[PDB]
Amino acid sequence: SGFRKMAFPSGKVEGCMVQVTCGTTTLNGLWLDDVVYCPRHVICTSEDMLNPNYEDLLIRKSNHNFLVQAGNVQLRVIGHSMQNCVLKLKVDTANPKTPKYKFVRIQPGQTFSVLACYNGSPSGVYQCAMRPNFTIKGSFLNGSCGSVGFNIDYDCVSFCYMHHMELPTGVHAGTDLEGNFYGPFVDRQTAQAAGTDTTITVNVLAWLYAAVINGDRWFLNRFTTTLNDFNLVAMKYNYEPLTQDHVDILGPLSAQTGIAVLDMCASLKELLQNGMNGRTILGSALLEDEFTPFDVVRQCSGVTF
Amino acid sequence: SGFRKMAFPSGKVEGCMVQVTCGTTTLNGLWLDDVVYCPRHVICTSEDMLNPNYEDLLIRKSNHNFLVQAGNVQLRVIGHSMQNCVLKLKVDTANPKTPKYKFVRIQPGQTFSVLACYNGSPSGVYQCAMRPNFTIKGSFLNGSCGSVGFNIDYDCVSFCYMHHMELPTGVHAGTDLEGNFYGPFVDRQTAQAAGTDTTITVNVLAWLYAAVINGDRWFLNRFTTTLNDFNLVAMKYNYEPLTQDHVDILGPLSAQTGIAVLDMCASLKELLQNGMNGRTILGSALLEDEFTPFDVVRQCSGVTF
Ligand SMILES: *[C@H](Cl)C(=O)N(c1ccc(-c2ccccc2)cc1)[C@@H](C(=O)N[C@@H](C)c1ccccc1)c1cccnc1
Ligand SMILES: *[C@H](Cl)C(=O)N(c1ccc(-c2ccccc2)cc1)[C@@H](C(=O)N[C@@H](C)c1ccccc1)c1cccnc1
Repeated sequence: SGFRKMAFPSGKVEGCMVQVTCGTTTLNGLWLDDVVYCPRHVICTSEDMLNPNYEDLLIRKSNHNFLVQAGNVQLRVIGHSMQNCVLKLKVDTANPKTPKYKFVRIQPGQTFSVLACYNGSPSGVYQCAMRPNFTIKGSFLNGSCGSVGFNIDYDCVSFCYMHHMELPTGVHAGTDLEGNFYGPFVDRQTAQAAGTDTTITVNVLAWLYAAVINGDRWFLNRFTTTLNDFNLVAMKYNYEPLTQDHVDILGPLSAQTGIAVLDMCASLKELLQNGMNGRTILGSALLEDEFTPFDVVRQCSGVTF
Repeated sequence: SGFRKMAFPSGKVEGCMVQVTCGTTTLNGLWLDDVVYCPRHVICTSEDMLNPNYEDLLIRKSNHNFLVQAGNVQLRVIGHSMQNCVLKLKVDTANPKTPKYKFVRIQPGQTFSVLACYNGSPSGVYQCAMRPNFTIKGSFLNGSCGSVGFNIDYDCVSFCYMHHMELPTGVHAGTDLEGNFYGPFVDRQTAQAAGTDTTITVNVLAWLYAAVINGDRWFLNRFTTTLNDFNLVAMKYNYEPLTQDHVDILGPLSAQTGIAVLDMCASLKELLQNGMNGRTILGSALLEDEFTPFDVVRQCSGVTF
């Protein structure tokens, strides 16, 4: 086996993607049971971008102002409400394709699969991670808003993200499916700064385990260290602090490789201080923080869905 | 928009994945119309690996020796034949989920989405490329054989690859859907060498265009060059020769960025001779040859399916 950025299969989420129009504004919705979820900025116009009062704009709006197309079949809107930054369009028909599902607020460092969508039509799927500045580094164009992030455990889709906007820096902001934004971002045309983005320490260590398990082991050295002393070095290279929970979570990988977590910390510390010398690990000249310990175990144990 | 390794949505291929058993041997099949395709090495045992005579082994085999499970529903095998290195199991039921489809022999340098499968169940999807040594650098474990590679154009799935084996080097070999292997590899337990793997020049230039279009433009320089003179440098760094077809194919990207192909060749030549200095392009410290000019235009123009 090699090691790739691997998304979950996207079949169960394709059957939930719908087109939502209002005015000239067409973005993607998510149709679960008899409710279609999308970003509320659908109700905004060219003028209202700097300072929209969404409450006022939604007073001007009725069910018929909302065009839901699932493929060619138009859906009758019989209900509309505002949950934080998402619009909930109650429709006449329950999505027959509705999979078993949950909404989850994921933590910074967690990853998910994005099914990038245009006009309610899936174009593509890729894996990415909730950066520690609560931004995501996705691949989104004009029309992508409403595209969703998700994980699949057992038979159940956990929706964790809905895409709302690109920031000045060309990185992406969105909400969970209760429409609370990840991070400090608002759905306004306003100067907003994503903060310092820091490396996901525990994820890099997952990747080093992945590299070892693939027989890619040059960076392993003769040294160990302490959390406290590794954390001193991490903080210098803008790496997130490693907790004892983080160490506990790397257990399965520790056990499977016979390499103690704190040894691997020593290998990481050396790589940070010395760089890689133009060498590569799992075919990359940089250190990869977008694989969790779970992703590694799934990809390296072979979990199916 | 950013730039990611982006697979096609995998919904239409999930509904085609089935489990094929024979003896202790369980691998994945592909169920199109009333025919289930899988690797013929399913009919082999622990002993027959060094030198199997597949013709002889298939004489010992009858329809009932083949267990096709689509989910929990078992399928009645009423037919079996050997097409090069693939087994064609004629079954009683036409797959109702069968999408519009084609089988294609793709060229070296072309890319596709792999839906990695275990026990007839999709685990994951990722993009990769037919290397110029006709190997692929995938993420496959024990049980993955029968997993397929594909592209989606319009509404039509083009199956291009079926996974058969991992080589000594941990890279992957397989066939098209008429069971002709890509490259010189045989479905035997024998010493087999994948040859020199060379960089896909035209794909790197697609990526440089992608980087520019994302506003990532440091490596652009004041120089131009000729094919002949760029090709002299490529061949030194084990880069595939660039043809005039390759230049023609980079047209849309040339036109969209206002940067002449041969200027970009000069930028590439400099990067090869000087390295990157610890700098990155589209968030990578290496040069990426697994995006075609099409992949870039899809991801950077926003094509849907
Ligand atoms: C949505 Cl289809 C879209 O592609 N946008 C976009 C997002 C949000 C709004 C908006 C928000 C509040 C009130 C009115 C309108 C409009 C469009 C593109 C986008 O996000 N552009 C950024 C620059 C933007 C930020 C803040 C306000 C307006 C625009 C877009 C482009 C590429 C990738 N994702 C999103
Ligand atoms: C298929 Cl599920 C599988 O995972 N294999 C595998 C492939 C081919 C054969 C085989 C071929 C001809 C006759 C008998 C048996 C058996 C198993 C794993 C694999 O390919 N192992 C390599 C080392 C192998 C090569 C040649 C002959 C036998 C084995 C495998 C493991 C990980 C990823 N992909 C495949």
